[PDB]
Amino acid sequence: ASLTEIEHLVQSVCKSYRETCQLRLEDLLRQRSNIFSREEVTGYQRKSMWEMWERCAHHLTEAIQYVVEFAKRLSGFMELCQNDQIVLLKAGAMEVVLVRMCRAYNADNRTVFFEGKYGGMELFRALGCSELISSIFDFSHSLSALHFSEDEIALYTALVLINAHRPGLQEKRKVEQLQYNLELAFHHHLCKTHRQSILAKLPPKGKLRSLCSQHVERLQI
Ligand SMILES: COc1nc2ccc([C@](O)(c3ccnc(C(F)(F)F)c3)c3cnc(C)n3C)cc2c(Cl)c1CN1CCC(C(F)(F)F)CC1
Repeated sequence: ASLTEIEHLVQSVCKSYRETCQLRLEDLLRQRSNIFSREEVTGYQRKSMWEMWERCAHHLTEAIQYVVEFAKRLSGFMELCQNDQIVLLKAGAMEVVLVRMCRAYNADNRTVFFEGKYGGMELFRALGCSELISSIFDFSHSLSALHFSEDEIALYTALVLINAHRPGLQEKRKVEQLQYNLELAFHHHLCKTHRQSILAKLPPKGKLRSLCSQHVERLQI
């Protein structure tokens, strides 16, 4: 694994994310002024849990679609066997989406972009998952404090997908080979941008899975 190869890997990863990030970001930052009025927030709270769960379920499904496209555009990922690709996506797709969401989170007023405007966590009262949604707002808040950059998100969510310790793989050493090169590109790029400091400030990652596995009680696919 040469150096210019690692620099290519970085650019190759940052372009894949730019093409599959779902929302441009400058759109997100621009609309931070577009906030839900107390009346609009009530319209969301009066919805039933089934109405809200369906809306959200449709957002995740669409989000996960962009993550698969992101994975599908990663060099090396397509070279894996089909079993590994499904194993990795089936385990990491959701975690990547949780990390991607921090971009829609505005730490100024503790609101997230949701269907055209920004709202606080009281917007999802109908789901009945007060604690779960609180935890997500904390996570997104932690990542926003770092001023996570587009390329940092692209390299990091790549390291969330390409995890050689996922159970079910059968060409493990290939995922390890790929996982290390994405760590090299991540570290290398952080050096070029004087951003080695965000490493210690990153949430572990067992918590990233903890929000899913520990707090998820899936009843719809
Ligand atoms: C705070 O809670 C949420 N906040 C969201 C923020 C943005 C988007 C959104 O889909 C989105 C916006 C920007 N970027 C992303 C991406 F990058 F993440 F893909 C997604 C979106 C919104 N409005 C539009 C037009 N869009 C596209 C969906 C969101 C959802 Cl569903 C939820 C509720 N969830 C959370 C996790 C779930 C769990 F089970 F895991 F707990 C269950 C319940």
